[PDB]
Amino acid sequence: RAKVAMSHFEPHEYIRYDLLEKNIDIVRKRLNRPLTLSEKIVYGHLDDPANQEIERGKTYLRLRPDRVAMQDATAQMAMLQFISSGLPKVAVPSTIHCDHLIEAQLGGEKDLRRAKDINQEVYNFLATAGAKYGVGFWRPGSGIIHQIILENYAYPGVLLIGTDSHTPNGGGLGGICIGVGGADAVDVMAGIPWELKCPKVIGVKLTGSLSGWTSPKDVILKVAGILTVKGGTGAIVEYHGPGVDSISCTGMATICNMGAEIGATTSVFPYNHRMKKYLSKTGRADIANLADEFKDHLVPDPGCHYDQVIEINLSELKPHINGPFTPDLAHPVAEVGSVAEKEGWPLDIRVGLIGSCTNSSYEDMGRSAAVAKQALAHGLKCKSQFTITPGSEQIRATIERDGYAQVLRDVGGIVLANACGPCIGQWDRKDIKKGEKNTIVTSYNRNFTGRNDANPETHAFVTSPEIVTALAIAGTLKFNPETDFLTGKDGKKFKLEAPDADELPRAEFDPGQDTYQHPPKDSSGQRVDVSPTSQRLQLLEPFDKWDGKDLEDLQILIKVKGKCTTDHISAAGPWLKFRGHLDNISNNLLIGAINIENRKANSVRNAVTQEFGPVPDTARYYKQHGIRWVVIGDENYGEGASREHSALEPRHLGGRAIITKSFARIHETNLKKQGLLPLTFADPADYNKIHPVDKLTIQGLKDFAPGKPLKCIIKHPNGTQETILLNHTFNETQIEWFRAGSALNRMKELQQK
Ligand code: SF4
Repeated sequence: RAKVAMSHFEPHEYIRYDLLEKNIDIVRKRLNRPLTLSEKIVYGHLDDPANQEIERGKTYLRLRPDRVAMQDATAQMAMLQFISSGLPKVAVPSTIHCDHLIEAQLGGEKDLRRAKDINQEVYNFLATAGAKYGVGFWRPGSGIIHQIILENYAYPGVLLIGTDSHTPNGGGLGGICIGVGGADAVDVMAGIPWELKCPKVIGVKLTGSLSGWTSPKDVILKVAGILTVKGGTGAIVEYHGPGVDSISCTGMATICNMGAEIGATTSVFPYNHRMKKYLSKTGRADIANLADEFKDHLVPDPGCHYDQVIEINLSELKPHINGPFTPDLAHPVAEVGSVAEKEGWPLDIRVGLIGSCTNSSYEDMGRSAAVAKQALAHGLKCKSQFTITPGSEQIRATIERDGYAQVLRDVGGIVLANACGPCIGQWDRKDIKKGEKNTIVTSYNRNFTGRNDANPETHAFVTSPEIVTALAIAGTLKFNPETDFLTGKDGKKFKLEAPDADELPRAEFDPGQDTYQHPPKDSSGQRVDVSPTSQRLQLLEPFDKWDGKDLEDLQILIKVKGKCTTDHISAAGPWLKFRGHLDNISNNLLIGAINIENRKANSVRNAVTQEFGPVPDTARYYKQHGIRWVVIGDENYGEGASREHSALEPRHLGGRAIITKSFARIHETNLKKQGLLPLTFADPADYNKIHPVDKLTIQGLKDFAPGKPLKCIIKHPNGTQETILLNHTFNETQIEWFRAGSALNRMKELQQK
């Protein structure tokens, strides 16, 4: 048909809208009903469209994704697992992005230089693994992974998977972009089918047009407060309505991005003119042109059934600000100054932070700049500390050139390197002592306890870049930009005008410096050296196969109460240093969870010694002595980041099973991949029958089966037994992973030995 290539860097890899079409057609013949946009792209990508059983919320689809993307903090373990497979070359276009390890301290060029020195060992291992398996590499300084994908790799109709939970960002350009763990991405780099449980679809209908201070971030801050952190679990969010055309392509990216915060498999928009415009301005005008010929399969079918519909009138929507320690606690900016005051949240703002993959684009930077020049016109500068992260080299080079970066500098801001930085806690914050209670306002997405500075008493509120700017100028949460009056230098009271700004540069985008490094697809005659005495990298040893027996007299390591995020299970910040060393990173296991016995973080009873101590050391002690253990958690366990370390670490320290009232998706998949047993209570009130002193026997593992529950004998210390039933979402493919000890031990048996 046409030969239009997937990117400027793979000129030989072509977009298959013909294959999409062929399979959407086979599927709609079988179903005879309207398909939504997400069903078309997803079902369009099935390995077997004539035979696949499709039932939303029930069947597991075996899919063929178009590309794989990884960032430096999760690419390490994903590549160390690819090296154990023993396969020579990745089978689909794959990329590594070096965005997570650049700590913020001094600002821009300085922080990058110091990071290239400190992280040389790791960046070197990724560059060599890259050259060898044929994975493209974006060097430190290039930008935050999702801004680089939308600028170079995302198009209408792509199915892209990535080792980072905010990969949905790509829905701003009409693809199905989905967050996964390192072992899922190894399957796809290895060329085997990827499985996804078939999603429900929540249609959200946008009406009106946004006006003034309201921006794209307010739509997803309000959707989050309406649907809550677990309302999107098992669903794709599918936007539609007349209001869509009012939103920029990067603002659509913004909204798809933070759908991660309601547990959604991903979010997506239909191909329209704002997207076409952006493809053309990022040199992919031929992809805009080919999407016009395929437009019917890149929009939803007339009258498709959504499993839930929600409607938002953009024109009625006001400025929002969410948190303190969950992103679905939504307030209007006009009332946050009084709830905080009622609730005891601190009112003076210490630091205001714009950036992250949710809000770091050319439009975000210019809208922020426009509040800042008004303050400058009255001789005012930031009363809070103000830091600014650009999303990529191209945005850094271009806002510099269009004058924005200098306006933001003149009000008192520091421009950091194009990296995550403060958002995964790679910040060297020294204005507060730890445990000092304070307020930081960000334009980020998560605001879980201790995540930006490892201080639990930091109250972080997430919002939009123009509201962060306005409030940093004011220095207080009691300030509504829309109503209130600042006082200039001159003695005159003035009020801020709502910001106006271009969505893309009028001129072309200045590209900045070279940051991409292509694989030699020639040479690749590299050796990947991992020093055997290294502290940051260590090769893997397989896990144990299942011994054919049931799990008797298991010890409860911890029974967790409340919210247990993957930032509570495996902390980030200073622990990023060890993302390539399983034994050294296993020392943060569960140190942030609250134990129900004492309401304390990292303080659990050792069953043997009866002394209370750290969770890592207690699990190593149990392991050392042959005690197999279990974790009992509450609802929506594993909320957050997709880091597979949160499942690798309990397996490394002797953990056998995890039993919760519900799981967040990616974490449940990550636990089955590593040989553990994620199990749910068939009755959630059974959580109250189990006490940390009891021993549990999981029985009937020998005739393990999809749909059939397993029985748990809660042995109470007094001799009382009790049976409860525990359900599991395993299909027979997954049961082969557990029997073998892990998906990777299974993939290695199938290589005929
Ligand atoms: S949420 Fe923060 S840490 Fe995660 S990719 Fe976005 S910017 Fe980096």
